[PDB]
Amino acid sequence: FRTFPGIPKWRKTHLTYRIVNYTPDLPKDAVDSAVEKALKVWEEVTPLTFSRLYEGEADIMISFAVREHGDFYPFDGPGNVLAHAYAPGPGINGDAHFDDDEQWTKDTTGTNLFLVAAHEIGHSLGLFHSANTEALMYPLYHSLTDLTRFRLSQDDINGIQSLYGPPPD
Amino acid sequence: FRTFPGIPKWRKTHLTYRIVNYTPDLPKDAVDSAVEKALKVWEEVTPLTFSRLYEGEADIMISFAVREHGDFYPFDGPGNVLAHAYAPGPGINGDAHFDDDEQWTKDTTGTNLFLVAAHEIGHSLGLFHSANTEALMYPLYHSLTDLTRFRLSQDDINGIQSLYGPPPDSPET
Ligand SMILES: COc1ccc(S(=O)(=O)N2CC(C)(C)CN(S(=O)(=O)c3ccc(OC)cc3)C2C(=O)NO)cc1
Ligand SMILES: [Ca+2]
Ligand SMILES: [Ca+2]
Ligand SMILES: [Ca+2]
Ligand SMILES: [Ca+2]
Ligand SMILES: [Ca+2]
Ligand SMILES: [Ca+2]
Ligand SMILES: [Zn+2]
Ligand SMILES: [Zn+2]
Ligand SMILES: [Zn+2]
Ligand SMILES: [Zn+2]
Repeated sequence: FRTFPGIPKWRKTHLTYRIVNYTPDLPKDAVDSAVEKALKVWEEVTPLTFSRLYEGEADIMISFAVREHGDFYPFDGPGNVLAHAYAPGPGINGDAHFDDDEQWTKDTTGTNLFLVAAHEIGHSLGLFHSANTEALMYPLYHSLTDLTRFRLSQDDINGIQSLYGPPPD
Repeated sequence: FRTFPGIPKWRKTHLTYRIVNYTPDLPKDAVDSAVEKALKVWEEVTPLTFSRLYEGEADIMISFAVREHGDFYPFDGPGNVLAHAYAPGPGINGDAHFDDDEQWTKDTTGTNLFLVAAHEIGHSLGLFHSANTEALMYPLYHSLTDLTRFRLSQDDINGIQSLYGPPPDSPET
């Protein structure tokens, strides 16, 4: 697994999240679930907890964009870059953006929102890419068995635990 | 009645529109419905017709935004600027952006999406801010606790018809 240089990690245990907008591809509720499960998978292996904001600046701001949005790294159209997120920090950091030029799906018939969201939140928490092919942080993300047989690899667990530790309670 | 500097218009009579993303404030078909009705307002008084695209580039790309969102003018936040649209033309021209930091609503409890959208798609069709106080194109979001009976003012109609003219099937007073 890999951790960014000078291991930037959140100082606090509890983090807030906000879903800024919604994609036309899926029902709003499907988006919420994909995100809730994406956060759930990291939450159950570390002492981190999450709560949701509907206004104000949350630590992890989540949105869907196309091409040039509010940053210096515009999206590239359908395929290739599917989404990108920022390492721990104030402001733009921690935030995760998803490319709407992709077809976000509930299953594996387009770009599965769950698989990719879990990976991106990885970035938001301090994790960089892993060289292990079976790890969630391997830049293949949606190219996995999906949650029928999906399971965080011990590599992902080791990587996030090197930053925040295992669950105490 | 006031128009844009240069006076741009659309050469095509039929325009396409697309809802790029959705607001967490309202359910999906509610947003859609406020947009159809905002387009109907201008159709009734001109020979302009509209169609909805679900992919690709439509003339009027409609989206909800917050602060820096990829164009020349960032949204301020929970207040003041509620939305902004671009004059007719290619690219970002003719598009409408709605400040999501506002509480979009189907009624008068927050910021009525229909009311503002009708004002914006005025901009997307070539109208600028009016001087008349009773005109939709006047830049004042009204604190009217009445909205059930909506009508385009005569100077809105006078403005949009000087760019496109009256409907072919409508008799004139
Ligand atoms: C290019 O033509 C435009 C000129 C100014 C603006 S603006 O975004 O700067 N803003 C200027 C002003 C603060 C004077 C009023 N509001 S608004 O958001 O509060 C507004 C929005 C809808 C509305 O519908 C009744 C009335 C006011 C608008 C504006 O004009 N938007 O277009 C937008 C388009
Ligand atoms: Ca942030
Ligand atoms: Ca892409
Ligand atoms: Ca999409
Ligand atoms: Ca356009
Ligand atoms: Ca505002
Ligand atoms: Ca809102
Ligand atoms: Zn981005
Ligand atoms: Zn990645
Ligand atoms: Zn804008
Ligand atoms: Zn205006």
